[PDB]
Amino acid sequence: SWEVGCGAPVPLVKCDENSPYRTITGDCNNRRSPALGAANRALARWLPAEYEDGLALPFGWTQRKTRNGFRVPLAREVSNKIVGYLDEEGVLDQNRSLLFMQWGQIVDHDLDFAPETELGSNEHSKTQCEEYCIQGDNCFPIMFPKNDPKLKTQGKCMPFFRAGFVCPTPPYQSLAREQINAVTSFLDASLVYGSEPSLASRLRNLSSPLGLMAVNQEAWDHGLAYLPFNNKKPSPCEFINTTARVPCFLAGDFRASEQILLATAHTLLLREHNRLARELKKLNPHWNGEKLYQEARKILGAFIQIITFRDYLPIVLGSEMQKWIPPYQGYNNSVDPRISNVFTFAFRFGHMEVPSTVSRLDENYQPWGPEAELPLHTLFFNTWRIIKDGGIDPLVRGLLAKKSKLMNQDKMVTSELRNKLFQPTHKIHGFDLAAINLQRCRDHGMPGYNSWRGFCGLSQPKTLKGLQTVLKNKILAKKLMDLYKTPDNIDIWIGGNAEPMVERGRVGPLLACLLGRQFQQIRDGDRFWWENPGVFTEKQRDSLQKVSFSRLICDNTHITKVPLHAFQANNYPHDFVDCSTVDKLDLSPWASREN
Ligand code: HEM
Ligand SMILES: *[C@@H]1O[C@H](CO)[C@@H](O[C@@H]2O[C@H](CO)[C@@H](O[C@H]3O[C@H](CO)[C@@H](O)[C@H](O)[C@@H]3O)[C@H](O)[C@H]2NC(C)=O)[C@H](O)[C@H]1NC(C)=O
Ligand SMILES: *[C@@H]1O[C@H](CO)[C@@H](O[C@@H]2O[C@H](CO)[C@@H](O[C@H]3O[C@H](CO)[C@@H](O)[C@H](O)[C@@H]3O)[C@H](O)[C@H]2NC(C)=O)[C@H](O)[C@H]1NC(C)=O
Ligand SMILES: *[C@@H]1O[C@H](CO)[C@@H](O[C@@H]2O[C@H](CO)[C@@H](O)[C@H](O)[C@H]2NC(C)=O)[C@H](O)[C@H]1NC(C)=O
Ligand SMILES: *[C@@H]1O[C@H](CO)[C@@H](O[C@@H]2O[C@H](CO)[C@@H](O)[C@H](O)[C@H]2NC(C)=O)[C@H](O)[C@H]1NC(C)=O
Ligand SMILES: [Ca+2]
Ligand SMILES: [Cl-]
Ligand SMILES: [Cl-]
Ligand SMILES: [Cl-]
Ligand SMILES: [Cl-]
Ligand SMILES: [Cl-]
Ligand SMILES: [Cl-]
Ligand SMILES: [Cl-]
Ligand SMILES: [Cl-]
Ligand SMILES: [Cl-]
Ligand SMILES: [Cl-]
Ligand SMILES: [Cl-]
Repeated sequence: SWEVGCGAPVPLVKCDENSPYRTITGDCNNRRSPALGAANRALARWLPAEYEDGLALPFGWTQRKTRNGFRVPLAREVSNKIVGYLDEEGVLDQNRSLLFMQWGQIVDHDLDFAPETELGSNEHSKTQCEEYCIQGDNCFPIMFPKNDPKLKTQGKCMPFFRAGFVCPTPPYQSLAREQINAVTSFLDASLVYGSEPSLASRLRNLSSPLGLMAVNQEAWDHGLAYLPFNNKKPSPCEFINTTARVPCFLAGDFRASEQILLATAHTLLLREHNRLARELKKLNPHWNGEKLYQEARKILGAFIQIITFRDYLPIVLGSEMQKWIPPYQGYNNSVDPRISNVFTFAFRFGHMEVPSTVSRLDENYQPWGPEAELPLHTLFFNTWRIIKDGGIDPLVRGLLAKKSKLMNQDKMVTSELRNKLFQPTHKIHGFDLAAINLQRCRDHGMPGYNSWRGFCGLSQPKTLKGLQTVLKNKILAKKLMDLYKTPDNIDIWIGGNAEPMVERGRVGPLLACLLGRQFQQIRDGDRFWWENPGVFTEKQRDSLQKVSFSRLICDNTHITKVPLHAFQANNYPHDFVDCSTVDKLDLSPWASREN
């Protein structure tokens, strides 16, 4: 019946059980089941996997074997016929700041990460793949359909490598393939501190006994810190401008430099740690480094949970928030905290919220310079624009003043991402994130669209007319049917995002259900949830419900004007107020006394 074990990629050491602090690997959160929610374990399955050979081969791998009677349409073709659009006019969200999109990518990276398989570097299969598009082993190419412009310009495919799985990393067979989640499942700010002890330690400043995080020594942002540079050459960040040779940043998560605005947010969090750390030393001079580090790390973890659950989720889920996430009632040690495989695709809805340009604003929110509005694709793994071109402040003003892209059925994913995505392994700005998502969907063996509608207790359309009704769109339904032949075959990623948004939210009914369950589970199944009695004191808690992203900005940048509600669309200068008007985090409740 049960396959209750395999376990090598699985970090391992004892629990303190009385320690008031989370471990780095997530281990020991649950006392009865210690590895529950830990990093480097398999992603949870809410539904049985669906592979072509029922074991590990993804659908579309063998070109003669169908899925429910039909061939699965090429990922790229679905991308071309349904996901793309040309006109960026009128695509912006009239009531969601650019920060709304950016916070999601943060939360996301704190929750899941399914890295690609290795099988060595000095490899020539990493070459056999992008070079000859030969499917086999972990190379699973995204072929181009006929009439694709990339055929004339890029080759016959886009290389793609399968995601890592448990038990090993190499040639495996037995049980059904299960992907790895290299990060901790709890909302614990592991994207700032790391998910491995090795990496957690390297990020720390273990010279001064101040419990500070290591900062860049080669550059400063007007007296403020930058994350240290990465050790690793060759570096993607310097590849995109060999004259500036500015390496990628080093952080608790390896995706930190994936795009300038994500690197900006990471910098804000690293700065807040140090601020909290030296601010604490000022109240408790006897406390040592470890103590300063852990007590800071704890506040920051609580901070991320509060903004997320109090300001972020209510405006994603909308009126469905209360339906899936009822008021907190206490830690439930029986709740499965782990991130499911499907969540890592459902949370990718944020990809349709990314706009095609990033702006830099000057002190009183005017265009910063002449090349102030930049195309998104010039910013992937671009760190030199931060170091050499103004610091983070100008980028932060743009997060508050500019808007997120609104999901639109006739305009899903901007071309900056759909045709010009830059991958760290490769050299070109010619990848397609939408095609990647779909090929990945299949790589993870995801059940079709209708299996998930059933799971969420929602109708399952079997016909065209039925699909029109659910999507409330005749044209979109048609295209989907033409490519998939049956709703049963629609990949969850596009199926889920193709649904119209629920009242006051930004995701449809299927997504709201998937997102909702997961968040309820990681709150309820987290022994260290900030509201769990005994984790913080009542006074420490009254002091924490006063935090805000605005304040975080005021305390860690030289910006002096900020909106009160950073997540909603704000117009300068009316909606903006002076920093000294916003509530500070009162740390006195963290002071101690001797005898
Ligand atoms: C400029 C903005 C962004 C870029 C360039 C970007 C890029 C990427 C790339 C390259 C992947 C890996 C795909 C794969 O190989 O399977 C990925 C994964 C993902 N992204 Fe994004 N992303 C962006 C924004 C966002 C946002 C705003 C959200 C949510 C609000 C989000 C959620 C996710 C999730 C859930 C994954 C899968 C992670 C895993 O392995 O567990 N992303 N992104
Ligand atoms: C732009 O987006 C905003 C959110 O979608 C929207 O306002 C939000 O509506 C909620 C409705 O519940 C309100 O939130 C709080 O309202 C009162 C305060 O007066 C509280 O006592 C309640 O507990 C509730 O949480 C706010 O009015 C607002 N939400 C937040 C967090 O501020 C705006 O109206 C939207 N603008 C337009 C033009 O649609
Ligand atoms: C690669 O990075 C280069 C620097 O990291 C960058 O060049 C820099 O940006 C512009 C050049 O276009 C110059 O900015 C302005 O500087 C002053 C004005 O304040 C004047 O000298 C000029 O008017 C100039 O426009 C920087 O001086 C320049 N720095 C260097 C060393 O060239 C490149 O644009 C980047 N190249 C690519 C392909 O990304
Ligand atoms: C570790 O922390 C120490 C203490 O702040 C840092 O040293 C200070 O850094 C700058 C010099 O670059 C100046 O403020 C002083 O010279 C130093 N002060 C003291 C008291 O030594 C050090 O830079 C940090 N190291 C890392 C890698 O982040
Ligand atoms: C703790 O959460 C678990 C789910 O992880 C809940 O378990 C339910 O237990 C009831 C009986 O009390 C059964 O009817 C169901 O089989 C369980 N439901 C689910 C969704 O698994 C339980 O309700 C919670 N326990 C407490 C005390 O709140
Ligand atoms: Ca985490
Ligand atoms: Cl799943
Ligand atoms: Cl096509
Ligand atoms: Cl700083
Ligand atoms: Cl450095
Ligand atoms: Cl990424
Ligand atoms: Cl909360
Ligand atoms: Cl370019
Ligand atoms: Cl029907
Ligand atoms: Cl709204
Ligand atoms: Cl300002
Ligand atoms: Cl807000």
